[PDB]
Amino acid sequence: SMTSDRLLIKGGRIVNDDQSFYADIYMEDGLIKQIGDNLIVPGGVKTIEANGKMVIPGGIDVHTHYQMPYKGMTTVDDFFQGTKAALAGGTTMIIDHVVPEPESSLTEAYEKWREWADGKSCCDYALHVDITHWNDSVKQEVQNLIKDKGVNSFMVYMAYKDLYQVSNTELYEIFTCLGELGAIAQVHAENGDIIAQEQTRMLEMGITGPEGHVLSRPEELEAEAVFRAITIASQTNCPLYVTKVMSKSAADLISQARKKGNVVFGEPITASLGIDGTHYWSKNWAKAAAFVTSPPLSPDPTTPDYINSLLASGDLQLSGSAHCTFSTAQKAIGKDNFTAIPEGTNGVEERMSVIWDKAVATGKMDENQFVAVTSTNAAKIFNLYPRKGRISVGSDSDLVIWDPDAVKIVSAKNHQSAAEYNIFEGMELRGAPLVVICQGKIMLEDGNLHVTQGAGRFIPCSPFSDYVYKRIKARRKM
Amino acid sequence: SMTSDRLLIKGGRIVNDDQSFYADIYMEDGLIKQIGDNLIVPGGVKTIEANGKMVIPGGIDVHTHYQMPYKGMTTVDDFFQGTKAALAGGTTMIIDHVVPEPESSLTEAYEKWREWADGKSCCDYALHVDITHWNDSVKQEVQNLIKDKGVNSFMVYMAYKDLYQVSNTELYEIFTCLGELGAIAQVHAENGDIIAQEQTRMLEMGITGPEGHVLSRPEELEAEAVFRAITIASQTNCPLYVTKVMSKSAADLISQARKKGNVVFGEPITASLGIDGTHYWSKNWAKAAAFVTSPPLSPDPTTPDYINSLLASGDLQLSGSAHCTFSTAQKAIGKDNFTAIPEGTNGVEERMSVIWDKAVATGKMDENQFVAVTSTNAAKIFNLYPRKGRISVGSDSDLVIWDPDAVKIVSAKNHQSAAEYNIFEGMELRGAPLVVICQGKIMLEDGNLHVTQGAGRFIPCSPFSDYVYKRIKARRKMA
Amino acid sequence: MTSDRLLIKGGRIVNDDQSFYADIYMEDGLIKQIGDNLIVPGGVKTIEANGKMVIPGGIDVHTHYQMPYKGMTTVDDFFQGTKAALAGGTTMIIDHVVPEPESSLTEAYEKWREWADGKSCCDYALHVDITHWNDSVKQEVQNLIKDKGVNSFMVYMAYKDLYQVSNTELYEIFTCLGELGAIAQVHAENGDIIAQEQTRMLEMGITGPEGHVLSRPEELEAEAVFRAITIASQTNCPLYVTKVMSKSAADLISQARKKGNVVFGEPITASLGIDGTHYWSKNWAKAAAFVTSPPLSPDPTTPDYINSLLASGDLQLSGSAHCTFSTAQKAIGKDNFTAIPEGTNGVEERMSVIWDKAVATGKMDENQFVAVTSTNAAKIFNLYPRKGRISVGSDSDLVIWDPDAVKIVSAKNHQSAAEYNIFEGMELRGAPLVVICQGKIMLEDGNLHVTQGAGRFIPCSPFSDYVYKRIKARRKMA
Amino acid sequence: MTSDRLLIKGGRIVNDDQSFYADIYMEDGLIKQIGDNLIVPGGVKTIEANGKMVIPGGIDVHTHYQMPYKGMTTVDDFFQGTKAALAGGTTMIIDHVVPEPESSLTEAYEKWREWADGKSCCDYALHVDITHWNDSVKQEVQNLIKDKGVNSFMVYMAYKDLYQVSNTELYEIFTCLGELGAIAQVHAENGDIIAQEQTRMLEMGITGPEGHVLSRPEELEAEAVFRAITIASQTNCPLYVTKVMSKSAADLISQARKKGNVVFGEPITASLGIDGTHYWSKNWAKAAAFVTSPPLSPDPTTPDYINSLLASGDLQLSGSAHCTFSTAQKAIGKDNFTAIPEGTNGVEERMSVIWDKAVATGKMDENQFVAVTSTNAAKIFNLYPRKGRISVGSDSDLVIWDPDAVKIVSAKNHQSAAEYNIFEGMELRGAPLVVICQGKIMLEDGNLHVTQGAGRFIPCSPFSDYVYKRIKARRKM
Ligand SMILES: [Cl-]
Ligand SMILES: [Cl-]
Ligand SMILES: [Cl-]
Ligand SMILES: [Cl-]
Ligand SMILES: [Mg+2]
Ligand SMILES: [Mg+2]
Ligand SMILES: [Mg+2]
Ligand SMILES: [Mg+2]
Ligand SMILES: [Mg+2]
Repeated sequence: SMTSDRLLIKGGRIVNDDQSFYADIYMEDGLIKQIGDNLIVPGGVKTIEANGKMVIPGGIDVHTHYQMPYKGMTTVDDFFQGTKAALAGGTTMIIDHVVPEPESSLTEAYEKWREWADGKSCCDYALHVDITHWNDSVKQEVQNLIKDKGVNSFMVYMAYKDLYQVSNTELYEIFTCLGELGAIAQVHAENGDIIAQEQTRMLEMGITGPEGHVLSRPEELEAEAVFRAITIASQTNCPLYVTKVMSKSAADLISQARKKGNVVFGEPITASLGIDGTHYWSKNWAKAAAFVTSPPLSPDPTTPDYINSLLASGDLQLSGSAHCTFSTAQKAIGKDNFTAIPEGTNGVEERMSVIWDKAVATGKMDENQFVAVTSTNAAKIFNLYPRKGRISVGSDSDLVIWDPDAVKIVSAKNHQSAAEYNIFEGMELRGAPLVVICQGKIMLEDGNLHVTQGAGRFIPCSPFSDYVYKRIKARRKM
Repeated sequence: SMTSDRLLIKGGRIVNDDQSFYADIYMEDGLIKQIGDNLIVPGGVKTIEANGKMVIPGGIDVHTHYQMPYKGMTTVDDFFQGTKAALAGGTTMIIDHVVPEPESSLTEAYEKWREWADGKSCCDYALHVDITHWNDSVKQEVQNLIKDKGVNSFMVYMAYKDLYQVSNTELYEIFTCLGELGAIAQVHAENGDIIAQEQTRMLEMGITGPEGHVLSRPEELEAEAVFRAITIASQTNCPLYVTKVMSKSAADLISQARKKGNVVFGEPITASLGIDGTHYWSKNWAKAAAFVTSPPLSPDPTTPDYINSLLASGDLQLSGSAHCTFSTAQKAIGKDNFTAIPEGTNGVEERMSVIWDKAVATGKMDENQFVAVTSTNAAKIFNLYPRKGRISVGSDSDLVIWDPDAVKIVSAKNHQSAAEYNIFEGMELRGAPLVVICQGKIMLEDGNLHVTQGAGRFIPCSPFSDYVYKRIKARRKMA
Repeated sequence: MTSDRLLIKGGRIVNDDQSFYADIYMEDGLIKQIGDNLIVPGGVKTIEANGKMVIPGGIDVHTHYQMPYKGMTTVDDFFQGTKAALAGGTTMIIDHVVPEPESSLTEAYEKWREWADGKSCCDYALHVDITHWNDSVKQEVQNLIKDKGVNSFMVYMAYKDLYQVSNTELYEIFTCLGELGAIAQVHAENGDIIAQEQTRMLEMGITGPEGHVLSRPEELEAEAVFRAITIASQTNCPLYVTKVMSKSAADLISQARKKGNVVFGEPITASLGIDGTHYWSKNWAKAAAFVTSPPLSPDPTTPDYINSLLASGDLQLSGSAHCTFSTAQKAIGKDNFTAIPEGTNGVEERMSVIWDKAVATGKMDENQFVAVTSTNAAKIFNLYPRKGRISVGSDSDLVIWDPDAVKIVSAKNHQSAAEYNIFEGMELRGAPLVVICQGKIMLEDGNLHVTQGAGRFIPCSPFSDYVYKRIKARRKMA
Repeated sequence: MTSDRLLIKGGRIVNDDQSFYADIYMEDGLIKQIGDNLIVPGGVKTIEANGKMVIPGGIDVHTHYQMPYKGMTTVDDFFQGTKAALAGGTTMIIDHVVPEPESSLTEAYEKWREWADGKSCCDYALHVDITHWNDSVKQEVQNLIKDKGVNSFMVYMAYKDLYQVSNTELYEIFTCLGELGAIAQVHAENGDIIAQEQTRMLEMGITGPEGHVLSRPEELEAEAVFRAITIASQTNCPLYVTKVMSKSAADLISQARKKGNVVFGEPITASLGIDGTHYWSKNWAKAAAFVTSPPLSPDPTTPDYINSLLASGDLQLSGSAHCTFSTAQKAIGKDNFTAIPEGTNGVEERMSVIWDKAVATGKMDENQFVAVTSTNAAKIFNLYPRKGRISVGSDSDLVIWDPDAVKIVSAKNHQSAAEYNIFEGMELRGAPLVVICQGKIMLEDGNLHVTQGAGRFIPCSPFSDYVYKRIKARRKM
């Protein structure tokens, strides 16, 4: 790593995913150098007294959309403001989605994302590459991005008919390929064919408000796509990763598949963990539009509690935010037609507090599983353990002094995001970060961010991570 | 109905789906005329003494393929020999599938099926019409078949890519249309896109035998299609009917949907009720080929017991056979490539004994639920109750004197089918018919069939049967 | 016995198997002809149904009229309670004989017969509660079945040190009832754990009615149900779960039936109509009026789900457990929820509640409605087709039902002596217009026409086919 | 002359969280360094691992060495039985203290300590069975937790009129154990209904071993499991289901865990390795050798399924319940299955069975194998990371494991004194090559090198985080 001053944290309760213990932590030049008691260190090292508070690995948000092109527009939180929002909330790494235009080069899109992120990201980051269309030369590009460019994760779309949607035949070809090359097959799993029809029906009945968005994507259509993707991934002996798990029925399909032995992961996001979809019916149009995202927040109010429960039980493994913010003015292009409302909400800053408040303080999971679902499982899946997601000697110095007793109200007044709205507005959350260390530097202290634009490094992610692929390889050899 | 002599059955245990009781039955001119004791009857009426044996409504096999065209060939049991096989096994009505070629007229195919069946069927029958392609004029034909030709059931294919398979958009349009017109939407539910790929893979590894057939259609691909069809049918408020339920996973999806309130039916067949798919690996090639059907018999040997269990519990509702037989010589065209083995097995003659043996004698269901899953549920679904599927005054005189203590070994030597092979060969089955009455005539007595070719009548089936559609209509009336 | 001739014309006859238009001619308690242009004597009283539905009269399989309780008696006796039944479209009731422990079952039965024969407005039958067990009770159970028209007996898993029976006793009882051809009913909650949870709730100063529901969480219904299912399966005895209140309990029955177990579930008007949120009402007397065991679930998703399973056949029939107490009797428990007497209303509202919640919402059709209000009860209890069916030879108990009528339920207007109605203010679609019982018009134009004691006891034979054919075939097997 | 230093080179270290290549240096019972080109003293004994796996030693959480039974004793004592453990790659065992009803728990514990301290070849710990319940037992439970290194106590739902406790007692016991930070274990079968079914089976003339399985159908395991789960949930007490034998029982645990309940399941070698069809063997002695409670399921789909749920984490850890009896002791029950003493072998075969049934079949990887053979047991029983992990500072118990070895299991070749092996003739992929325990080489080249009594008792503190942090948070709402 890059240089950073020496730094010693004393009296912390170190909390990894496997255990908790009291020890001091000595850091230098981006790395954790020693862990233990009465450490022999040079004189005059900057020393932080943790005072029994928790020290956890920094959060890894595996799903972001910073400065994402969308129909001429760009999301309002770019790689600089968006990672300030990440760090403010205890997240020290992000993994964004490269989105090439159909009939455009995957690799050129990747180079373009790299230039944006290398110049702006405050913290370390990596990339998924979205497979928005499929043909032989895309397949060649996929191969090269894995071999040469530090990519191990690719997402296909089952939604967005005539834009990104791929057929069952293409899903089989793609999964077959990604499995052979040791990559993670990600999906955006909703049935675009049926959604397309339901949109038309909803518009025809005169339902043009944001409620038309959630009503034309009932969870049954997420569940169907998830099952179909699970089925095809199983036949092609390819590991599957369901992005943005929003409904109970979808999560149950992942739970059921994992019990059978299928290699399948589920990624709930801050939105589905934090809140429900009743606000699509808000008399305040701009508020309702701010919740518009796909798949949508479920209107079933039992949903968020249930998603936290399955994240706690390991039926879901890791969290993201799918942070994809648009301005009030950009949202308003869809005022008389919900299909023109740009899709996306906030959630990068709030992810870790939401999970602590909903799943730890309610007793569903303990602090160690909290570390697993905020960083360590992401690190293992994406072949970043234990460099990330673990406080141990040799690992990167990304870590957070966490206060389980802190209590904050979430507001757009106070968030790092450029967005005028926050879908978690007015929610009181237990659990918050006090101090954030990233690359061995103090980037959050006493409410203040200390960041340098572009300091973030791209972290290449190798294929065939053991946690995912050893089972796959044993199944092949049979 | 047409003329038949008067006929009296005395001392029977009448077994309907709702109750059992002792009464005599008087029949005349195709109809049941009286039911009760010490019936006042004319002199010289032919009288059959039932001697405490069961009298049940005749079986309705809701899935047959008599003399079906298949790639230049024809199945070997035509409408005449095939309904002799039906009657020999206690089935008095069949419902066959009209299969029009893609891009061809549904109505012309229907007329062709009517001519074949009207001239040959020994017993009453009706028709499903397969929607093998979709466009505006097919939709117009569907409309007319329902209005003018006594059709209320249509099947779509999720399998057979580039032959019959329809897209999700087409599934939605079809289910929307069939639901509006009051028809039953049937599905052949397997994922044809993935099967196509898996066939290619299996051939490339050199697996050309019949095991390649089952290995390229694993139950996962039935289940997926079933779930997708269930999902679309729910969104379009259309009742769904899953034909040939073969696996545990598929039947669980139907079970799960019904519990949520979805109007969904499942049709296991004699094959999935009677036996498993281990025989695809038989060293006798011709035997293995004889089991080749789609979806295939599951290799999981726990499957038949479980399918009977869910038919007993009402998670599955009715039985068919999908009787679709080919000769040894016809099967053999697929000797070097499992994909060219013609698809289909026997099962019309054995359906009722198989269910009795596997579900009634093992205690899973009682005799009354046996009547429901062999006739009465079929009658209610297809809008034929109580003319069929019930012994009561005014109903048709199709009925069977059934012996719950009889025990028969199934063999190709003894079956009515023209096929050289029987997939239930050597199986001992408890429960068998003794006497069969159809149109008020004795068509099976003391082991002998008494049939007239072409005596069968086409039974028109009206749309909007209450059992299926009252719930649908009530749902149409809400937000 | 005698009733005037009576003809109903222009009705839509609705049985559980089909619906059709025909006229109905009745005489001397029996249906005599069904069809069109019926040849009948001159001057027969004629009712024009005008296309409205004619259904078999309701069979409420669970009542507690004038039930002894701690010196007191429920306020609806066999006369007032069956007026309430008939007002709501129910023409038959089946009440529970409750002998004191250590007391004769048969003497209690004779006492119940005298009360009911002298007061019941309509036909009725009896369950006998097995409140203790020993060899002479077993002899009595045998006599009641052979000689006294009883085929249904209930054991208690709740009420420790009062009625609760041990696992050993359950096995003996289920073995015996199964050999003699009877229905084994259960009040299935774990009384041992409830006893402890009561103590705990009192010790946290929770004396209000919320303590009642909070000390009987559904987990304790579910446990008992599973244990009763298990023992009944080992002893090859059919099981009948009374008062199914929770989702978890109904799922255990659903699951058992799918495995082929002979098991029935009896939801009641309360669990079908409403939830348990009202145990937290600041109006103490209102909250106390919901106190019954097992309790109404506080999970508001419960009533919709119970209707769903009744629609799907996972539950088969409905009762009310009508067991009413006065405001003054309820108030005994004002400082201790354990002294609040247990029971609510529901006999009058059962059929409207099910129509409104399950038929008008599209979950079941009218024919399944007849099944769950009369025909399945008749088959289980060996009363088909004398009851639960409009056909020649059956008893003339029937109702002209208006699927379009709309009524608000109030204590002002109910037949019950109780000051409170748990369904107060609820608007219900579906209501009876005319009620015929024993061939006599007992409800017409909002007015009841009853004769005290006109009801007959209906003996119920053992071994009903619907229940026992499967059991017998299993007995015969190796 | 005074020390055991030991270096293992060229191993593939396999922990439950990750795998990597490094050398391992050990001294005086501890792992001292892990890495490459380690600076080490001259003349240190060096073992070349040659790319083979190095895993933490197995922890068998369920044994019954030299257990009393009706005046008799199981034939594998603490010495021979831990030789069998080590031979199969297990370096720690946790046995059950069984006090007689109406007898002191603490006196039974002292007796178990004397037996085991004098004989065990390897480290060990103890569960204490609560075979009866009253105020002074409760006092003893408290003292064993505070002063005697016990954190795990088992109750019985079976054995009516011998050990069985009532629902009220279950509630009291779970309430107490939860407050004191202990693991509540259960032997979960309905003893009331089993007692009846035994009598019925004898009265039909079914006296052979088939009567044993037929009188304990899995329905009765499942019922007891659900009841125990239910009571433990109400009392906010963590529950541990010993000897998970059936699919239905394991589903109940799976279902509870998904709801958030703190519940663990312990399949054993028997339910992981084989089924119950052999209760019908015409060879009586063979059938009797399978007699254990709960019994092996006759449903042959069972062992595959148990492995599947152990792979998915629906079950967490493995034991053997090693409880062996001689042919002669088994034969007491020749005319009555109820007199057949209950127990089978399994300590030696546990790790190879799991590797063969779950790793070689692709259900789980090698790292989850480590979790279900040692690391999850260590975390549950408050022994992580001293046990169940190859890391600096942890105990030097570890195994060089050969994923490619293939062995046939036979009684000819096992360490056990028993004449019968329920896994007789089974071919198993996966075997240990070398076993290190307390830093000493106790297995090399097919030979055991053990010293009787070298084992140490390992005190197990209450409130292990993995189990109790969720419980405490719930207490606090
Ligand atoms: Cl879309
Ligand atoms: Cl196909
Ligand atoms: Cl109680
Ligand atoms: Cl026992
Ligand atoms: Mg940079
Ligand atoms: Mg004809
Ligand atoms: Mg009277
Ligand atoms: Mg009640
Ligand atoms: Mg020692």
